[PDB]
Amino acid sequence: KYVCVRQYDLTDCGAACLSSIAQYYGLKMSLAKIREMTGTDTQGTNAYGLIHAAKQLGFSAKGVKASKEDLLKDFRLPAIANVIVDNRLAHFVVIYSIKNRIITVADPGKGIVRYSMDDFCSIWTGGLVLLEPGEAFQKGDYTQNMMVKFAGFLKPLKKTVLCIFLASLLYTALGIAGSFYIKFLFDDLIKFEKLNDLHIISAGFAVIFLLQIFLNYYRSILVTKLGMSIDKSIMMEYYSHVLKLPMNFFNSRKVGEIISRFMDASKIRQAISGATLTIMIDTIMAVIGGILLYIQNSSLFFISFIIILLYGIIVTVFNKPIQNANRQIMEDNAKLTSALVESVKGIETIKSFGAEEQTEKSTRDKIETVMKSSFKEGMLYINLSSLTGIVAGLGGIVILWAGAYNVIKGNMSGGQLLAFNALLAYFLTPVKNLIDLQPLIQTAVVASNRLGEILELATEKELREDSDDFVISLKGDIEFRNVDFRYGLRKPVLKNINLTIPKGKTVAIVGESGSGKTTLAKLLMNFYSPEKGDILINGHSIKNISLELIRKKIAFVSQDVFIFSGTVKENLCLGNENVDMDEIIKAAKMANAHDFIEKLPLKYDTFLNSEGQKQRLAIARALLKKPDILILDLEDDVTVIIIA
Amino acid sequence: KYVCVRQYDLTDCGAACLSSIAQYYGLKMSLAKIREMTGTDTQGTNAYGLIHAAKQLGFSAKGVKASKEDLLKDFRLPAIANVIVDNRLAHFVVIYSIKNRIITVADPGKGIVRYSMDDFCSIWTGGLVLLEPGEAFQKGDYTQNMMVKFAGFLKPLKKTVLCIFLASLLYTALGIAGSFYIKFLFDDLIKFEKLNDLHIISAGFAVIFLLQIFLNYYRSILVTKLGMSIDKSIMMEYYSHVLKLPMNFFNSRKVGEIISRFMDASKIRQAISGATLTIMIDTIMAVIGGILLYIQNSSLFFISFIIILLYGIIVTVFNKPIQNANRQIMEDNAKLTSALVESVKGIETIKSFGAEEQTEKSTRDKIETVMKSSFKEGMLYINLSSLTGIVAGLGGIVILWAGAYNVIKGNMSGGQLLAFNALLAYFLTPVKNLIDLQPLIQTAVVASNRLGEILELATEKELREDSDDFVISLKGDIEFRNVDFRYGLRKPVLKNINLTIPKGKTVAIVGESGSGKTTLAKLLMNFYSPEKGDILINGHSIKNISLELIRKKIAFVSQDVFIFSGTVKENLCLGNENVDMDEIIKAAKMANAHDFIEKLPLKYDTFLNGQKQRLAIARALLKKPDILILDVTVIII
Repeated sequence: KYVCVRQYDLTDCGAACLSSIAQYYGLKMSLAKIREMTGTDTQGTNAYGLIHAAKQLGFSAKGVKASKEDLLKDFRLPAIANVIVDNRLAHFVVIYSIKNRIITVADPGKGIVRYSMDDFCSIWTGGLVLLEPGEAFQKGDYTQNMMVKFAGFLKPLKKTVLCIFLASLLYTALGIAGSFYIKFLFDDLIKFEKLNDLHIISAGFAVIFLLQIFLNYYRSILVTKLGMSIDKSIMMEYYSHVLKLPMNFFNSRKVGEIISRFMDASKIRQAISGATLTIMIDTIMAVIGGILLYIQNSSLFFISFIIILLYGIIVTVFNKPIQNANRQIMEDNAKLTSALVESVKGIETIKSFGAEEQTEKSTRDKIETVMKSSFKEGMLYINLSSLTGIVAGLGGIVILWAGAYNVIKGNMSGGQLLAFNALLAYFLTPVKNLIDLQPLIQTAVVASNRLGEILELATEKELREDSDDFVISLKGDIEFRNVDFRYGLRKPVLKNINLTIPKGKTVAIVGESGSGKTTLAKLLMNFYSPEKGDILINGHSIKNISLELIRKKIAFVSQDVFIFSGTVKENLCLGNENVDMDEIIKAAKMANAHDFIEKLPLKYDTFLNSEGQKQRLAIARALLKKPDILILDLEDDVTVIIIA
Repeated sequence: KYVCVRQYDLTDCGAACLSSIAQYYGLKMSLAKIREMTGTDTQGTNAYGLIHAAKQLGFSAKGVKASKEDLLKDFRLPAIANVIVDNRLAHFVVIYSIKNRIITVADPGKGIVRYSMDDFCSIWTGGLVLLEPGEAFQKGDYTQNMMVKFAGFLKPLKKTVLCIFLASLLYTALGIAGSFYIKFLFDDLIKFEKLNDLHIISAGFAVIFLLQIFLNYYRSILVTKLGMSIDKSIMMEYYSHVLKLPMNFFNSRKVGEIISRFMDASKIRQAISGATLTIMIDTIMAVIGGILLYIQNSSLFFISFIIILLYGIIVTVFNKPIQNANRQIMEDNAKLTSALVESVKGIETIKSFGAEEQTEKSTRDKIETVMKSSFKEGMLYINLSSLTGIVAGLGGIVILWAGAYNVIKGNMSGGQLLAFNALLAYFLTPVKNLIDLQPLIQTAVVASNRLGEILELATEKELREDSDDFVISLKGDIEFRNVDFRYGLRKPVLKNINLTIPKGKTVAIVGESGSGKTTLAKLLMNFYSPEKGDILINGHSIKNISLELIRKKIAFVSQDVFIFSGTVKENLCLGNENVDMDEIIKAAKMANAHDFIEKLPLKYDTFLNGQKQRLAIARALLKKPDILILDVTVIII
């Protein structure tokens, strides 16, 4: 079926290709699991990670080189090709069918595309990964329907939904009733010259409109409140789960990558509320409108049905090219913004080298590309609007023509045609909304999957299957035995360490221009678990001790100091909740910080927020922790591991 | 009259307040021209900068009182007060009148707002600046209309505008002609059972509609092309000017303070195209439609005029609170995004200290604040929509009622009433579009002013004395004569520097200063000029030497390396793309970079998302420099 899995982020390209191949063989899995399983870092994945992850799925993976001649031969059909686009990135494609003249490749960023053989070999660098379902392969479906999971938020908000439904029904009924004002005017009042009845009936048809307006007001208020509640629920759940995820999740992804899902929550809410309400209301309203239209005249109703069918056909045809054009515009805008940012940041180098003429030329070229993509999307929109306007206006003229023909023949009256034209709104608009619901549903399904893949992950506490046991004291001799570490699937950083740290006697490890020693301290904070070996405090293993106690009794003063926008009092008391003024005073006095307090605008520095007043706050906080183990990047302090 | 000049960016509160005071006494000036004299930088300005700028502007002002709640005393009516509300990076408000425990201030970020004597005292820190015009104060209007400046981009495009105007006129005429189909249908064809003429007339009106659709297609294509052309022209002009500005413009600004100007250019394009075309077309179309409606029936035309007047009144009333709600929502969203960024970046610290619950609670509080602001704006929109819908629907019902009354009385016919209902679109909608043009014009006037403030700034070459076109050798002794410097209305980083670098010698400078030796390099590169000193090479002042030669012959290797996208061959050729590969490889082997180069696909990777230092040094040697500064005379920091 030539499965092509989209890539949610700019990095999970090899993971998307592996997921596509797995789904091609009857194994569907969440993209998050494969992403954390291929060793996807900020830079991206590689052939080794994909091969290892395929081995974890029972696939038989190999890493081979190939050329045009090797393509001319016969090998496994759905392989992975390391195609380089934009001359960088870890971009991958899935080669499905050889078809010597034209190579058909599934790209996670564009879809199923077809390249010329020469063009393909120009863009393909020879890196081929051959996947084949091995003996251990097992078909299955290991993903959850996230649309149902997010629609479960509507269960507590049932009374609001019911009230919205009832208000919509009343609004529709009042509008349908009031659409007959023109018929009553032209068939009874004007024809027979009734003046008192004209005033009485017209006044009664204005109260209906006022009730309709009030119902719309109430329903709009309810819908706004429902949407805000759903947005808050989704955002808070996502953030609460994210805050508990392991450090691998944070090290493997950027900040915007984690943050854009807050915006995707808005799309999920848009689906769950708008699509559901629109379907529920508009189905009934369109059915009633169509019944009434057929009541007035069968031929005019059939013409209206043809009009709405043509509109739906045109919209469905134009749906996907618009999405492709919008994606291309977004990519071009991102490229232009990135170029502008790098140009502004390095303005000094441009000035020194006199490269202002070529910089503006490159910016002009990128702006020209952006304008070309914008014109393509604008022309698509113009064509769609022209076609739909032709259909709508010509159908209206044809409806008036056929209604006049029927009135002349005597099958209708002067007011029945105008009543039909009035009810045309309540028939055509619901079906138009039902047809237009497609892009919203598709985009929000994508966003719901994007949030649910993360929401399926396991937090730090869940991974620690072993309990706390009975370790409450963290005072002892630290022992690293046969400890090996790996940052995902990269080269090992720490190999066969046998290290002993006494109880109190301050030590300081000495490295060789390497940051790996720093992550040694990260192995004491349980941020990562060693691949092999053990870490023990006295005679008790680190994995044996509770996570909360380990992070509470160990203080790490990282060289990357984190200061958030808050008062100095709040910045110092982070996660304590049990402190007195004297303790903070003593801690600041110890770490040369109480002196700087008096030198400021002097609102006890509780306003907000050189690299000497940021770190010193970190050591002050570390002493506030009262840690059993202190690490810097009383005798019973279990040494002070200083990173030197 | 209280002038409440608004706030273009985050760090120009004091500049905006000083501009407001200057405009109060009758001195209008560019905000960017004022933002420069105040010493504004990335962290904002202080009271001393405001006092200095006011002294330069002609005032006789004293400030920094560090006083207390002495507002009872009769001081000068307009003043500047430091405000620490809503945190932010510094904030000043302009006090205009102090009346009976009510304090009237204008806030550049919000507007003219009154709080109290008590609430203002809780935010006022006692730092007041007393602003008084002096003997040398002169009135003027030294700014200029930037909307006229950006309208000149329409001068090269006049065949397109005329074609758009003609197509719009033809489209409007065809639509007005086709609005009478229902009148011909009901008054003549249906009544007299003219079966044969009905088909012909309906076919003719279908042809008219098809011609209208074709004209709309052509006009839309032309409008899109015109808008793209204007937008690209404005963007390129702004970027070309920005690339020539001195370094004082880039140190005092942020990276994200220019992309905002690019979107400002987009908004200026939106105005210059849409507002002009809408006025030109819709004025004529509305006049014609109103004349036709009056021809059909005078009373119904008066009713339609009342409807449009009520709609205009309602939207004009609701225009401003919507803007305030949007501004508040933007501020709350910015706060929430900043909190999320800070929490995600410092996740290790949060995990170490067990502050996940407090972080979650704070994020929930900020989300609730954002939701409250969103609900306020949504309720404003709902009220406006309800009022507008009431007006529109009741106007339609009243028009039908009065038309039926007139038909019964014999003043018109049913077909005439239906034709009036058809022409109501071509009358009302142009006026609705003309009325709805106010927010667009306001937003784009703000954007045009914001971009033109930068466009008015003088370039690096403008602030230079005539270059002595005889010194082509920057090889002589480098002499610093009483060089003094400061990074803009701040503490002086260098005081009384008197050194002399010997010709052809590798010298080293150490002063225990993090930004002293780098600053020496900056002045040697003519990025900044010494305030009370001189720099000489070969007995020639640095000001008399051409800037092009100065940048061409002096190479600087900085701690941060600008490696943007273009491979390794084009990146090392950032200045000049010329010269053949033998020189490039010679200089690459010269410094540090030939071994870890061939391990890549022939130096080619056009994204460039230890080695950086090697690339920077190699690029420096490709320049064939006369004075090399590392962070032939060699200077080592």
